[PDB]
Amino acid sequence: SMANVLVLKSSINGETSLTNQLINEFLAARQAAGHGDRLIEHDLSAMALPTLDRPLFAALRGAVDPQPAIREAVALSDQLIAELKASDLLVIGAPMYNLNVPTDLKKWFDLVARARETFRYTESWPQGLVEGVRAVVVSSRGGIHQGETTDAVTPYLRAVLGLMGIQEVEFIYAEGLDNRPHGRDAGIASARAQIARLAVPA
Amino acid sequence: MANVLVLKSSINGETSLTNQLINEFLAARQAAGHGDRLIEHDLSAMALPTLDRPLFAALRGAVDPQPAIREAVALSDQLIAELKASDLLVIGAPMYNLNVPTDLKKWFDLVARARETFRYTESWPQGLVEGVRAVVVSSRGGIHQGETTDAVTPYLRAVLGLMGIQEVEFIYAEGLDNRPHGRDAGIASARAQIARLAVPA
Ligand SMILES: Cc1cc2nc3c(=O)[nH]c(=O)nc-3n(C[C@H](O)[C@H](O)[C@H](O)COP(=O)(O)O)c2cc1C
Ligand SMILES: Cc1cc2nc3c(=O)[nH]c(=O)nc-3n(C[C@H](O)[C@H](O)[C@H](O)COP(=O)(O)O)c2cc1C
Ligand SMILES: COc1cc(S(=O)(=O)O)c(C)cc1/N=N/c1c(O)ccc2cc(S(=O)(=O)O)ccc12
Ligand SMILES: COc1cc(S(=O)(=O)O)c(C)cc1/N=N/c1c(O)ccc2cc(S(=O)(=O)O)ccc12
Repeated sequence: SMANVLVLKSSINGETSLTNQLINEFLAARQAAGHGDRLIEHDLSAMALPTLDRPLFAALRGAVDPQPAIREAVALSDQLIAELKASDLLVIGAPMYNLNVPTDLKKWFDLVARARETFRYTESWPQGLVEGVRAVVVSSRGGIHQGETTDAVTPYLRAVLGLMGIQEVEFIYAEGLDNRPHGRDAGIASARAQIARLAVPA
Repeated sequence: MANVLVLKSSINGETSLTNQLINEFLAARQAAGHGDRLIEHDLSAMALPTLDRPLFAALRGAVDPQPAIREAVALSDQLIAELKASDLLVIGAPMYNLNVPTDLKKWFDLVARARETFRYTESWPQGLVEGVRAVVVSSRGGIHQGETTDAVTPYLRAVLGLMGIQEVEFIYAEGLDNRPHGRDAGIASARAQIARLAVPA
């Protein structure tokens, strides 16, 4: 009855990382609420994920490319698509970096959002092929953006996950960390309160 | 006259529609009497490094004697000096999985820089790039104008505004993968946006 949780960490701050700190605190809170978790942990920061270019996009679509480096990336694309389809809970660390997600997290979506694999084109809108997967997004920010137009990370993550079928996303925000005194403490405290709510639905 | 910095980011190569419409936009400007000097960048081919811990530290001004790091520090210097000396920034940014192409985001990750293009002050960090507008070329396989699924638009407005580029125009080619003539109506629409936006010099 153990949950299958795929953990994607994309911060570059190493040990100092807050989205990764809040991911761990969120994981323990799930255990502290009676959940046995099976974790596949991917530090996207240190995996050197490949970038999507014209040759790689064709092998991901079908074309024969007997390049050792391109054959290896399609293998990585398949394993990542396999892990995501096999899990119950996708937990994404998405700190705001220059008003976008971190590049390595974007590279993951580039290798995981694939036609015939995670979605398929319908006469109307693409249909997702990932079934029964929840998404919880940790996202610490410098200033505060949730609600306003300058927040691009939030509507981005919703659209790209929904394209693949994950129409269940829940955000743990930690905005306002640039204000040295209260700002950091309040945003973290708000996230830790959001954590305690989200660590219950199992 | 106008100093233009054209940024191409599509991966389709010579079949790229954004690159075609970037050209169609620049020719229509010369038709309206605008003689541009161009710095041209196909970010697909320059293999821009990814933002990581040591590079960000070096880009922030820290002493980082690492060789490969120092080169990307120079790549940020040169990429910013072009932008600061420009009059018109033209961006090709088609929707790639509801974000922008990765090779574009890496340029922003190198051009959005503290004590260079933006400065933190009490309240919101203020911009440091003066005299620059922006025209974004963005084609999409589906209809995303005005919807929540469009993050390219609010991201580009936000990240260009962060460094001071406030006037940003958008040229859209929506629903290019429709059964009847979605590719046609989308391009013809963007061409109607070509003719309007090419005038203001
Ligand atoms: C490279 C970099 C870029 C950032 N860009 C933004 C930004 O555009 N807007 C913002 O509000 N905060 C920005 N921040 C602040 C982060 O959101 C904040 O540091 C957050 O805690 C990072 O979480 P992490 O340590 O898990 O990466 C940026 C931080 C870094 C390191
Ligand atoms: C890798 C890739 C991802 C794409 N993702 C989207 C998408 O998420 N939504 C959409 O409407 N169209 C998407 N498209 C279709 C493009 O928007 C369309 O093909 C556009 O005209 C590409 O222009 P370009 O040749 O300059 O790259 C995608 C195309 C590619 C190649
Ligand atoms: C582009 O960068 C930023 C953009 C904006 S905004 O667009 O106006 O919203 C804001 C409000 C802040 C930003 N600075 N971000 C950091 C950074 O660049 C480096 C180290 C940091 C260390 C910490 S901290 O954890 O040690 O406290 C916190 C933040 C940063
Ligand atoms: C996540 O990917 C997508 C999401 C959506 S969405 O859910 O509705 O937002 C849509 C509508 C299309 C998408 N991908 N489409 C292409 C693609 O994957 C590869 C090559 C293409 C070449 C051309 S073309 O210009 O040469 O005809 C056109 C489209 C593609």
